[PDB]
Amino acid sequence: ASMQKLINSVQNYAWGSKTALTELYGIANPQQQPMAELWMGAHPKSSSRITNGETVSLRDAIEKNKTAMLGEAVANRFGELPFLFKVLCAAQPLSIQVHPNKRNSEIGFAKENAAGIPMDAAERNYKDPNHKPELVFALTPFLAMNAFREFSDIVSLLQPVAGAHSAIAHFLQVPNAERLSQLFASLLNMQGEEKSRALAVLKAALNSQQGEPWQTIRVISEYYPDDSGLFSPLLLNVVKLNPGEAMFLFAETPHAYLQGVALEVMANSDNVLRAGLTPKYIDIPELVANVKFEPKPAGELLTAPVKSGAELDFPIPVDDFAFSLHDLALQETSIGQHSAAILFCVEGEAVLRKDEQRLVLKPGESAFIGADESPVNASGTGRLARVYNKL
Ligand SMILES: O=P(O)(O)OC[C@H]1O[C@](O)(CO)[C@@H](O)[C@@H]1O
Ligand SMILES: [Zn+2]
Repeated sequence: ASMQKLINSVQNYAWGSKTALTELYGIANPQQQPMAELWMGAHPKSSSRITNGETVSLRDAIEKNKTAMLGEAVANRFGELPFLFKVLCAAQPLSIQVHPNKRNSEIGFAKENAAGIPMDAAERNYKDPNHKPELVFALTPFLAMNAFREFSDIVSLLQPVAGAHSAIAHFLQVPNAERLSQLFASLLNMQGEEKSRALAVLKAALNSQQGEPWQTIRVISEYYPDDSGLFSPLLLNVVKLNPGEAMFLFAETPHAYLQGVALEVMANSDNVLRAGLTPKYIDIPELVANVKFEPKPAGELLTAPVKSGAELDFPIPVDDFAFSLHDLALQETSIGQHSAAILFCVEGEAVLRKDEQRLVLKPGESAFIGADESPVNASGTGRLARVYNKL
């Protein structure tokens, strides 16, 4: 068939919401498992499936017909579906992460390869010799951290906890990148009574400070009461995304998803260094070597989308994938691209038409459109999200 309704994987990671996908989309969860990620794509560990037919892996379907399904551009640039499209349901706060830049990704990938670390081992931090974009788009109000605050904001936030650690006093004395770097490494490396003393100072502050980011620290502390990452909302921008707002997650930049439901667009294979809010051991020298200690003003956090007719594009400084929202009307509009696409119903209801074939998508449902089947006409109400390739 021209248009293929997707059967998608739900990853039941423990931090997932037992209700979100069900409440929002009516996805069945009789056993009340936590449902953390809904995957739409062709990841080798869990490809989406299509039916027509028997059920086949989308990955297997693409592999047998790359140019026809991916399009020439993608078949030749990437040799596979270059994006993975997720619904994320964060019921608990997740780890602080840093994605290394292109150069350092090549090195760490090679280091781990030379060490003979299986690509799907838990020890594996680098799974791609490249850096690629990651886009998060809020479906419900979405709490997160992203990037270092302006130095003067950090100074103001650290004052109430100046006595927690000498590294904090050190930074306040000269609030610059070097000392911010030293502060970040010192906090992460706190041990024993040094650590517990610092956390005691922070906890006392939680009792005499109001509003954000103190409230976020309190929320996080319920899950990570003994984590040096509790200091992080004082260093990093805490953001509350309204539904329909999005952020691009740059290289070398600490970020964390704390609560809510979001769409995420990424590559299949990524590199992750942890920077707190984790029971895993962190290699601090490596983390610090891969972080860029420069402030990012809050006014620059959201990606500014571009509206053209019924289409709202979210421009991405990368060839690997593109992301747009399409407002549906009862009169058909053409949705076309020179690549494979995944269309996901955000809300309302979508009817997709290709000549004689019609395909209905209720919210939470998605379809794969092969490059050779573009365009399709969409009508209905609400909004359709599309991941594809602009090349
Ligand atoms: O899967 P993506 O696109 O890489 O997103 C996750 C992140 O991990 C990285 O691969 C690490 O370099 C980044 O490219 C990316 O920002
Ligand atoms: Zn990330």
